Amino acid sequence: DSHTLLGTPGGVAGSDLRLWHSTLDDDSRPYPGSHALNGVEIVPAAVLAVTFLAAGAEGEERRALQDMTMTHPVLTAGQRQIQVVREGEVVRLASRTVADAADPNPAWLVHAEARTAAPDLAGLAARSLLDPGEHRLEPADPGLVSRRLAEVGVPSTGFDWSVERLSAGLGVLHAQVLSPDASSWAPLLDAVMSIAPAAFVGLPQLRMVVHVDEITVDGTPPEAATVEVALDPRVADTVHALVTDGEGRPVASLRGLRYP
Amino acid sequence: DSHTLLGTPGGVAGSDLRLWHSTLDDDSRPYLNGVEIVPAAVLAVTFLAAGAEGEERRALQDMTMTHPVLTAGQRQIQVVREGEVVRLASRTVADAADPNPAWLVHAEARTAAPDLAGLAARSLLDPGEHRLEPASTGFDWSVERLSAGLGVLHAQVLSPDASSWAPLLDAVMSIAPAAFVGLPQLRMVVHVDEITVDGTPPEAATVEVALDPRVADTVHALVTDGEGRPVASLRGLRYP
Repeated sequence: DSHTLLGTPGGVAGSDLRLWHSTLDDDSRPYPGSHALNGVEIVPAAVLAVTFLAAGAEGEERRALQDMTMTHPVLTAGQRQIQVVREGEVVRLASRTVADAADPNPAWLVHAEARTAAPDLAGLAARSLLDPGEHRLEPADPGLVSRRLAEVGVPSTGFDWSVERLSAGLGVLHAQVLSPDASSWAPLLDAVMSIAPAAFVGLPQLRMVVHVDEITVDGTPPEAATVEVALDPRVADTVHALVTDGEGRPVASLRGLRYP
Repeated sequence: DSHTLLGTPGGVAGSDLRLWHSTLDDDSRPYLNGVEIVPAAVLAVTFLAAGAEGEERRALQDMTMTHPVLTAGQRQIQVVREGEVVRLASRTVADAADPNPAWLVHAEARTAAPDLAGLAARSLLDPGEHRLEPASTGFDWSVERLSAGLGVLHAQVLSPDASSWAPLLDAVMSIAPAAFVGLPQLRMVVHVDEITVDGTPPEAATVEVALDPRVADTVHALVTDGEGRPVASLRGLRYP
C-alpha cells in the first residue's frame, strides 16, 4: 500500500547488502486499480520506479535513478516470491517461483535494475516548460484525448490520476493532471509514463516503457501538476518528460524513456 | 557431511553471494543444564562445507570464533559465503511482529585451496626425540592410548562415526589444551590459522598436539591414520 514491492527487510550478516522479500499475487497488488493487457495483469513501471526510489533512499536521503532497465515484465498471475536488492549503488528487482520442499531455492529472474545517484536538483530547477506558442500547442478535444490515451497504453490505469486539460503539438504534449493521492510518487510517475507514448507521431501503437536514462523527483508529490512530454528528435522510440506543480516549479524529470 | 549447520540454500539476485539458513533447536541437533553450545568442530565443518559447495574441498584460514553459538530453545542460523570469506550468524526466530531481528556474527574464516602435498609431507614427531612417556565428548570419540612429553602429546583416538570430520576435529580441539605445561586449566579455542582435511575421516587416528615454542597460548595439531599417513592438520590453534 506504499505502492512499492518492498516487503520484509532482510540482511546478510557481515555485509552492507540490503534485501527485501515479498510475495506477489492478484490479491496483494501494491497499487489500487488494474494495469492489464486483456486480463494479463502487469506491475506498472511506476511501481518499479518507486520501489527503486525507496530501496535507494533507505539509510540515506533521496536518490535519483539512472539507467533503469525493465527487461522482463513482472506478472501478478499466480503466486511469486519477490526480492529487491540494494548492492552499493545498484538496485534490482527479481522474482521466482515460490520455494517448496522439492525446489527449496529456485533461481531468481531479474526483471529490472537501476543505478542510484545523488539527485541533480539544480539541473531539475533550471528546467522549465517549453513555450506553448513556440511549439504551437493546440488544446485537444477531451473525447479524443481519452481515445488516444486509451489507444497507446493499457486500457485502465494502476492509480488515481486524470487529465483535466491537454495541449498537443508536433511530438510535444502538455497535460494538466490531477493526482489526489500524494502518499507516493507512483501516481504521477504512472501518469507521465502512460501519457508519454501519446507524443509519438503517426499511427497509434501500443507501447510499454523498457528503459529510462534518468528519473529525478523532488519533494512530496503535488496533487495538481503539468506533465510535459517531448519526443527526442534524434533517437527513435524515445521520450523525455518534465513535471511541474501548478505554479510551474519543476518537481520531476524523466529523461530517455524508451518505448519500443 | 552430516554435522554441519548448513540448512536451506538461498541466493541474492544478481550476486554470487551464497547463503544457507536453518533453525537450531534442542530437538534437531546436527551433532550444560538447559543451554546448548555448538562445538568448534561443527563450526569448522560448516565452513568447510560452505567453502566447497561448487568445488571439492577447501582449507580454512584465519578461522575466528568470537561468540559461542548458544541456544535455549530456537534460533535462526545464517551461513554466508562471500567470495573467499565465510561467516556464521544467529538471531531470534523472526515473525510478523519482529520480522527482521539483527544478526549476531559468531565466527568467520577465509577459504583457500588446500595444500594436500604439504599435508602429505608432514609426519609425527619422533617419540624418542621428544621423550614421549606413554601414560568435551559430545560426539562418539575416545582416547584409547596416550604418550606425553614436554609440550607434546600423541593420542590414539577411536572415532566410529566417519560420516563427518566433526568428531575427529572435536577430539583434536578437546585434547590440544592438554599440551600446555603447568596446572590444567579449561581452555577453549578462539582462533585457528589453518585447517586442512583430506579424504574421509578414519575411524582410528593418532592425534599429535604440540606447543608452539615461540608464540604463547598456541598449539599445532596433526592427525594421521594408524599407519601415520596425515589426514588433517590444524595450524595455530589459539587457546587464551
